[PDB]
Amino acid sequence: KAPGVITCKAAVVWESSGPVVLEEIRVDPPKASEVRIKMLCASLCHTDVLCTKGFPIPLFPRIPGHEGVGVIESIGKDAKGLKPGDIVMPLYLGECGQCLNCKTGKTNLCHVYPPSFSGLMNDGTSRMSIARTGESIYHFASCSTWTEYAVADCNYVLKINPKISYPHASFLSCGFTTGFGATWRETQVSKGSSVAVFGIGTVGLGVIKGAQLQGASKIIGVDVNQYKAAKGKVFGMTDFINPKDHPDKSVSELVKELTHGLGVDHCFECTGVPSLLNEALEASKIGIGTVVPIGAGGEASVAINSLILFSGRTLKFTAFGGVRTQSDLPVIIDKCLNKEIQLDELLTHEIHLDNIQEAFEILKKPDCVKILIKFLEH
Amino acid sequence: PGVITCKAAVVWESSGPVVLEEIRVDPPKASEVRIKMLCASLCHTDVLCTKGFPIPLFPRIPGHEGVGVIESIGKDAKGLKPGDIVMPLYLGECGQCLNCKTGKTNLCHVYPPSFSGLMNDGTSRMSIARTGESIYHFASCSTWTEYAVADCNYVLKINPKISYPHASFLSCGFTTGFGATWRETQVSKGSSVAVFGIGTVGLGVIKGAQLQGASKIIGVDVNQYKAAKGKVFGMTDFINPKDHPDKSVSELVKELTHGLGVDHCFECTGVPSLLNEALEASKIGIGTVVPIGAGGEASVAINSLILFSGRTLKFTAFGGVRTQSDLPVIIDKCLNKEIQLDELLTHEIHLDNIQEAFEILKKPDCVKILIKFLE
Ligand SMILES: [Zn+2]
Ligand SMILES: [Zn+2]
Ligand SMILES: [Zn+2]
Ligand SMILES: [Zn+2]
Repeated sequence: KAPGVITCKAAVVWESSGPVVLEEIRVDPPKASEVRIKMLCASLCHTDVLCTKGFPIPLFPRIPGHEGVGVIESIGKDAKGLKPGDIVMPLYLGECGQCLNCKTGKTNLCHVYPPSFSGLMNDGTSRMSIARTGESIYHFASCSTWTEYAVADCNYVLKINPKISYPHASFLSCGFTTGFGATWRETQVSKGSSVAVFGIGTVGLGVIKGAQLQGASKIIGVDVNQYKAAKGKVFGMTDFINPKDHPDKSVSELVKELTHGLGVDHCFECTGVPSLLNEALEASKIGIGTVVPIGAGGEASVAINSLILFSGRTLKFTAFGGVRTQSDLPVIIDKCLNKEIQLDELLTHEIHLDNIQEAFEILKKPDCVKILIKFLEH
Repeated sequence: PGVITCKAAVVWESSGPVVLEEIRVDPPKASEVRIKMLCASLCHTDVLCTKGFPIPLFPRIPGHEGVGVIESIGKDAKGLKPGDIVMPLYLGECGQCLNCKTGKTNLCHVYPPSFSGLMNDGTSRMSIARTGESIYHFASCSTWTEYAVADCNYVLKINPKISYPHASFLSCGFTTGFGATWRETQVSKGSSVAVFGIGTVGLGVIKGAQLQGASKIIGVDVNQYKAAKGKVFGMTDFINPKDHPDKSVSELVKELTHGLGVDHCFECTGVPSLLNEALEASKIGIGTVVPIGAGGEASVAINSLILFSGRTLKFTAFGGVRTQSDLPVIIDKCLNKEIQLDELLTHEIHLDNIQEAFEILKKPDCVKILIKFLE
């Protein structure tokens, strides 16, 4: 009777740009409006690298990770229908549906459930401890995933179909879903339009497969790596551009060559490199172009050419690709049940949490796209 | 069609003085018309011209805001006539190019803004009488001259019943602010707008948002004179940033917006500090920001955290006003007295007294200066 304290393993980082030590932690039971999760899958992202380097807010010790999927192990009072056994996916932000921003239908940034950055629960305390010393550990985003057990608020999790493959649901927790949703929530790629995707990572592959299903004629993929060029061709990419092959020319005028000088209709910057947002703007059409800066950079500011302010383009800032976690997100997950979008080519590497120090150097490999973290039940 | 010899305001070197010179105006060749200037105005772009911006070209005749009557036409000129009243356009509207067909922008492909100071010939129609030295013009047509030769596709046939000191004012400044309230971001009924900088571009936005049905029109300025002119055009709230040193402009705007912000924010100053404040004063996920004014600097700094706020940053040129499709409508709303531009006029000078216009523009009670010519 009544759930209790859970002890398990987790990935913990103690300093900025420091090592990720696997620690024996102590997870408290879930209190009011909270649920406890047993992790099934996890994944990496550049955001997780920013978390280990103190960006945006340096909080330590921390259990990184935000991409993942799990099963409800225990619930508190007022779990809003959530029960043990439900396969849930952590959310970057909820959707009450009744706030001023949710009723407009033009944004996914709910006023009641915004993204979290305190690294703690709503009551200012942490559910997770160090089983040896007792130091409370900050979680990440709204729920850490690089841990065997985690506690999260019931409004920051989404109950999903028990049929979806658990690696697939993890790849839909952040990267691919953000790139997919950006092609019809922030800016709407119409039939027979030009689209240039800067950086063909898991976020870029979502935009490519996104622009195809909407009917984009030209889908330009601009990445440093030939290894990722082939994986873009499978999701519907029409043209490819490599900045190394032409050092005298910039990426902006390289896209302007394949588009008859006009540029593309929608640019999706997915790398976060500071020099590339200015190239994304110049790559879009004059007057009717649109740029969606999806990639996140590690520095506090971003510079834009002052003459672009006269170019009449549209700079649509975004979070989670504009996907509404309660309205639009379940629509994307069922598209892998019908396999309209198929996410098998995303997985390239696989590790277990015991070798999570390995994952940071694995993501540096040129042939790397997605890293899946599994948990051995022992 | 002869060769007229008239006066003109001439800059001779970077950051130098502007002096009157007896010039000579060549006849208009093909696809050209030449105008007898009725009156003129000036703004910050003309101050930037004397200092060598964008491209330093000297000797030059500055001035771009004005209105005149066509005096000599060269055919292949889209059917204009002597006796028509024209105003110079900063850019053009073709009508058949892919951007004009789109209807979402005024930045036409065929007639973009020029930065050469000469005609399509590469030669100028204006030269000094004594020295015969050829003089660059400004934008697509110089205005601080009694006679100027411009391309026919860069002038607009306007309703001759409009007043001259009003058509010149509606060639740059007021329309850029007025047109930005529906061409760049559609200010809906019951919405909230915030104007950063209540100059005269801010007065265009304020009167623009009022006719669009905006509930709260918040103005931000450190000058009580601009605040008074602001309420005249329909400003509902005023925020003097110097009244609160321990608060930012965005925080003060949030206090008047139930902590959310405004729907439409219009950055009319150009200082880099206020661009990040314009984004911060807009609404989360549904706010839009329009950077109208320029700072003449290299880049513009934006906070990385703003990239997640779901806000819309809409760049603009001439306030999104299409030179041939939207500007005649704005002249109608001023002809039908829907807009009152009488409070825009503040000072008056003659062309012979052009050097004083640069010192008048720095007066705090100054709004728009009117430059008149002799017969
Ligand atoms: Zn991620
Ligand atoms: Zn909501
Ligand atoms: Zn002007
Ligand atoms: Zn055109």
